[PDB]
Amino acid sequence: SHMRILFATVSEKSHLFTMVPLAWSLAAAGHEVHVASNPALTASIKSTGLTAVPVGKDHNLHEMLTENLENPLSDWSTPELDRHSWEQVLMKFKVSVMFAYQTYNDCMVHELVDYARHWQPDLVIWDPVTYAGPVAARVVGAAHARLLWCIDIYAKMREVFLARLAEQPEERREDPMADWLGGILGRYGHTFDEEVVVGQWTIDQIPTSLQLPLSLRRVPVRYLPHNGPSEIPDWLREAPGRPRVVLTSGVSARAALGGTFMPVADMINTLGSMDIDVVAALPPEEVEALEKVPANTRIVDFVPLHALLPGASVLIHHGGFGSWGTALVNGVPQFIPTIRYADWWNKGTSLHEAGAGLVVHASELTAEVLRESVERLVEDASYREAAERLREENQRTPTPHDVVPVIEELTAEHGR
Amino acid sequence: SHMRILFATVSEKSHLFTMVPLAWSLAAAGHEVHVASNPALTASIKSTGLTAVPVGKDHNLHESLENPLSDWSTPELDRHSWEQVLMKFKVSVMFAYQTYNDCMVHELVDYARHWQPDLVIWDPVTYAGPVAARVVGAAHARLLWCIDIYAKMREVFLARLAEQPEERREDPMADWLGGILGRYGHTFDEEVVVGQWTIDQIPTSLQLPLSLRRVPVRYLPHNGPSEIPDWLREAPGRPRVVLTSGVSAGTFMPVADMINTLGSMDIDVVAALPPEEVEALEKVPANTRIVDFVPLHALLPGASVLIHHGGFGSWGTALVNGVPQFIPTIRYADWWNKGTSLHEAGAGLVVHASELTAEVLRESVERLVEDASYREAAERLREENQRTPTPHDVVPVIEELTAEHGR
Repeated sequence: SHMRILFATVSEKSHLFTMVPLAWSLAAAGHEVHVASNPALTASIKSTGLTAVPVGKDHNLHEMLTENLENPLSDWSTPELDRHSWEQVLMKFKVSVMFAYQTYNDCMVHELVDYARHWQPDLVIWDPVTYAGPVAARVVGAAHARLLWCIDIYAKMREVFLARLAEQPEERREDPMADWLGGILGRYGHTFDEEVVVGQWTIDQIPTSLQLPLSLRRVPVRYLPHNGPSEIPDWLREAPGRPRVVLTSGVSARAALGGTFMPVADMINTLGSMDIDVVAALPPEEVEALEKVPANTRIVDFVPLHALLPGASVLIHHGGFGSWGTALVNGVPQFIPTIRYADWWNKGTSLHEAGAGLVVHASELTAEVLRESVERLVEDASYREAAERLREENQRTPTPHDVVPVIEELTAEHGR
Repeated sequence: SHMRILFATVSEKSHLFTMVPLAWSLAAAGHEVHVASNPALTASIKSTGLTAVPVGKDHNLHESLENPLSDWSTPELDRHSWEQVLMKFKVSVMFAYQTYNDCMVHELVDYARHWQPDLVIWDPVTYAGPVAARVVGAAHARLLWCIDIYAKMREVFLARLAEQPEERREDPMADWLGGILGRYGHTFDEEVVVGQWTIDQIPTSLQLPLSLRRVPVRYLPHNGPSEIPDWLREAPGRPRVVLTSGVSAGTFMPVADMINTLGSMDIDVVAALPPEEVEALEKVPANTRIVDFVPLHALLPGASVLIHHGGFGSWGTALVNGVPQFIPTIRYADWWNKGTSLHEAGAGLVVHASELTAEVLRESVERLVEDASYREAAERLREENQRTPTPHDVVPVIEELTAEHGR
């Protein structure tokens, strides 16, 4: 019967939007669903229809990032024993905890624990780098599960870490994740456990065929596009004269694209010279950039990506899940010029190896590569066919609706 | 299989919010759900997480409320001659339904032709909805926020129509909607008035019995964009009394007089009030907190009384929280029925707005706080709601009915 369910996410709109269909599935089954994050994300939560719970204070991650992306210690794209000594994987955990996880989470973890103590959720569903979530859950005995937008490099890197940890003598064992999260749990009289790192189970929006196999309790769920507040405009109605090519700087990540590789304006100009229709979703920032707007190019601040991608031929993006997933469910071939940050590279590579799209490193992106890649995805039918196979795989996955009872049972099993 | 589902509502946020949980239930099952209304409501739709489709132009309804011809509170044969019920349909079509719908009906038909929804779910006075559905052969159903005075008055109307000689037959609803349908080459049918089926958020025990295909569904509060504030955490020292003007709100007792009465009582008061009635007050009593926004669903747990005009958001949210209601209201829409249904059940109190005095306000609140029979009856209705299938549970029913009745 009736549950209180707390969603927890770091203050990224892009992360939040991946959680909205599952949150609404649970609300639609009669459960109370509250979404907690830093105050900066309150307005975004409120536009999802879901109840927002602002917790703690805003953090400095964006200043830290812009003032300094892809270096070997931030590269979790190849989480394999073969490529990690103990000290390499330990160092990755040390730096990811210090720079990313603590910045994202420490600003709100105590306030989240407080809210959980007051509200007493039966279940906490957490974005996979929102480790404040399982801490708060554990303190109040709630069941808790990750909800994945990601190729699961996090749990896979953890597996590598634990294999190497087991090879060390007792005195040389160190775990930055256990120190950090165990420290916080200790202050509330609770123990650390490995389930705070990977959840009691994992609800996974990545199609099984493209996901890394792991020793987890895994609940596959269908990705349903939610790209933030949307309306269908009048101009959308007229189905497309020639191949439609869509380009997003993303939903975040706009303002951390290095600057140091091929500019937005150069990409627009390349696409401007092609026999296609271009729709470019660009932020006021990079909109000021451009001298001309090509004849074949329409520019938008907001577009409902899910409404735009039906019938489109190509989506060009940095590997964010909103874009990746929405193109996937529409069977649209993807071109992903990106970096080894988060799982973006894996998002590109997974499609590339399946023959459903193309990945290239952002640093290697030229007008010639852009043009040739788009041409190939338009002309070579093998791309659409492979994309269509992935579309069908998504379509066979149980919906949020279908997994509601599974989540209910798992909560009963693992919670208070 | 995967459906395109078009929600249609008149441009009232209060109506829209009643539809949001069912819309999201269907979206969560993998269906595409678009919500169409006049452009003024696009911002509200977008804050629900649902995809908005602006259609047509904004209307002049805003630019006399309780009078006998607008009173559908007692839709009974016994109280309606043919000419009385005919006149009610003539005036409701001319003044309310056409104003709400004619500004967007053609644009909605156009959108339906383009998008080809399998199913249209319509707010019960959004007759543009079933017109658009019928034109494209879609299944369609009403989603009710209301004690169903609309379908009940229609039943009275049809009983009296059948008593008339052929020459004296007249149907303002058929003329209006049949006229529009005719221009697109389609027939009028009675199902455009009551839907192919009715999805009903009113607990069965409080709803008027009708000859309809009826799918009960649990009301889940959605009161628009909400956040939980810090001050809510401190559970209540004494009876909490909540007062909403609603989304409306003046020749009867003013808001300022109500606040002053409640200000003198041994209670905590939370008053959700709009800009100009906030300026209205000289003092704010010590026991009174004033808010522009409060998430009613978060506010009403542990509250003792909700005072409101009979809007469904308030009514339903108090109902699911087991909170006794005091409804000083008028015979507009189903507001009076919302009050009287609770009154007869012993779960709250209704009074006509014109009879509201400081003495009646004080005494009614005291009774709902002190007499435990009110909380107990409210709690029974809470439990009745809780036994109703959720939007989640009725998704398959809606799928099957769409297959049965649609293309």
